[PDB]
Amino acid sequence: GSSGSSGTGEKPYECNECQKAFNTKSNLMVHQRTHTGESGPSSG
Ligand SMILES: [Zn+2]
Repeated sequence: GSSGSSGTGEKPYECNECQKAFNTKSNLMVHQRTHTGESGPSSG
C-alpha cells in the first residue's frame, strides 16, 4: 500500500484550520465557519 498524505491536485484555496484545499473560495469561506456545528470532529 501507500503512506502519508500526498497526491496530485493543488488548489489556490487552503483552509487555515484543517489545511483542506478547495475548488472555489465561496465553499472554503463557509467551510471555515461551518467547522463549528455539524456534530463530528472533537473540538478538543
Ligand atoms: Zn477546514
